[PDB]
Order: sequence, then C-alpha cells, then structure tokens
Amino acid sequence: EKEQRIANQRHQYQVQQRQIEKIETQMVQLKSWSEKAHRDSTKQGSASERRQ
RNA sequence: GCGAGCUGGGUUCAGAACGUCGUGAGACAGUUCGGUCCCUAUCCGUCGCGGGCGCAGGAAAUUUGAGAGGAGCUGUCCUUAG
Ligand SMILES: [K+]
Ligand SMILES: [Mg+2]
Ligand SMILES: [Mg+2]
Ligand SMILES: [Mg+2]
Ligand SMILES: [Mg+2]
Repeated sequence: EKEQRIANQRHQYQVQQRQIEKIETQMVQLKSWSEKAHRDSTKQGSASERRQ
C-alpha cells in the first residue's frame, strides 16, 4: 500500500508541475509579444502613415 | 498647402472567416471579404457687374500714364564644315 501511495503522490505532483510549466510558457510567449508590440508601435507603415 | 472644393481605395465601428494565442469571453505577435463623407455663405478674402457722390459751372468726345497685371519655355534639321 505504501508503494501505491507514493506512486499516486508522485503522479499527482507531476501533473501539477506540468500545469505550472504550461502557464509559464504561455506567460513567456505573451511577454515577448508585448515587448515586440510596444517596440513596433512606432515603426509601421510608410513615413506619412507613421505620422498619422 | 488644398475634404463648409471632390474622391474614400488604405487604415481603426458594428458582420464573417483563416493562421496563431487563450480554459474562456475574446485577442494580435498576422491576414481576408463586406461596410451611411452632413451644411441654403452673415463677415473678411477672391472673380465679375452695377448704383451714389466726389474731382469749385453744366455737358459730349479723345487721351497722358503714377501705378497694376500678362507674357517670359525649348527640341530637331540644314549651313558654316566633315
Ligand atoms: K486553442
Ligand atoms: Mg501589430
Ligand atoms: Mg478647407
Ligand atoms: Mg475605404
Ligand atoms: Mg470677419
């Protein structure tokens, strides 16, 4: 029975860690996008259209 | 420079879709098809046209020009001369 409890406990911990890593990957991706968005906010379109 | 002068193709309303992201409503680090352009000009300004008076009498013509505007471009060939 102790073996099974350890196995169940180990499995459940891994599931949680996968969730955490998933969300951190999301955050990293969204950050990168946000920085690029702000960086490109001023550099799009032709000269005249930038001045709009 | 110029939308009370015109257009409205791009983009940034509401629809819909692709890629991608999000558990999601939705979103762009990307695209795509469709999407109401209102106003009778008072004043100055600008382009034309009149009326009034003035210009030491009242008229009909012809004029000077202070001043203002307009115009202001350029090719090729022949000759000089192979
Ligand atoms: K998804
Ligand atoms: Mg963008
Ligand atoms: Mg105007
Ligand atoms: Mg349009
Ligand atoms: Mg005024």
